[PDB]
Amino acid sequence: VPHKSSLPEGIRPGTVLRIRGLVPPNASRFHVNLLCGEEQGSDAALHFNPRLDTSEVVFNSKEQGSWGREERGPGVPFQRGQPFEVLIIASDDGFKAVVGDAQYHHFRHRLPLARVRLVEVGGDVQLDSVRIF
Ligand SMILES: CC(=O)N[C@@H]1[C@@H](O[C@@H]2O[C@H](CO)[C@H](O)[C@H](O)[C@H]2O)[C@H](O)[C@@H](CO)O[C@H]1O
Repeated sequence: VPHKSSLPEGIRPGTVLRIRGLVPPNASRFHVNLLCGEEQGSDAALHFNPRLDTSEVVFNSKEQGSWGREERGPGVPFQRGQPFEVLIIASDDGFKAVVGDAQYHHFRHRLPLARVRLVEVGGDVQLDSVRIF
């Protein structure tokens, strides 16, 4: 099961996305997206993309079909066959990514928070819960 849900209340500084899930034993990669529209080709304010196949975690945004400049977090705090907890925290200047007990990365806004409309979680991931606070 992939997660996809609209955000009718929008997201402001202090919005927290909590993702609890599991990386499958033969997983390659999964993703967390904050989209600015409802259909697949919409702009992405955030594309959070742990890649176990290439051993990296890529951050990026997407506008008018074009991926912006990639960012990467320090190491890979995900492991095949192991559960995880990710917090995506919105502030005025960006998104704070929290993995496990550690501040993992800070992704500064490319698109204004007011444009975020949808959260999507999918790929090689099994989900326990996806919550917006
Ligand atoms: C168009 C393309 O293949 N781009 C390459 C990157 O792969 C894409 O990365 C974006 C995020 O930036 C998405 O994760 C998308 O699903 C990927 O296909 C790739 O990460 C980089 C590595 O240097 O090369 C791009 O050319």
